[PDB]
Amino acid sequence: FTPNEIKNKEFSRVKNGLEPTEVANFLEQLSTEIERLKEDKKQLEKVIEER
Amino acid sequence: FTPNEIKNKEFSRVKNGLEPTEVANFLEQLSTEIERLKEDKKQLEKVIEER
Repeated sequence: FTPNEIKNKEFSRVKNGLEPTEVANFLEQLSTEIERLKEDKKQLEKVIEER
Repeated sequence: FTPNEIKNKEFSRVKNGLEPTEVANFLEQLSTEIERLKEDKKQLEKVIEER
């Protein structure tokens, strides 16, 4: 679930489906959250490796 | 982004849009990834606190 995968995530198109841009904007928020949590983990691992 | 916030997010419906179940299933996968990363952080924080 990398940002490039999430940001290039295609879904089947159907009659009466979900608004594509609303979904994309929410997926961007979730990808950003994942990326930030990974950064947070690396910072904690840095604290551990240096102590 | 709690699991229930992600799963309960509503999207408008439009003439031609994204398949709703495909989207729901992908959002569930992203929520799982987020929860796992939060758990990883908590584990690392506990290692640091225990010293």
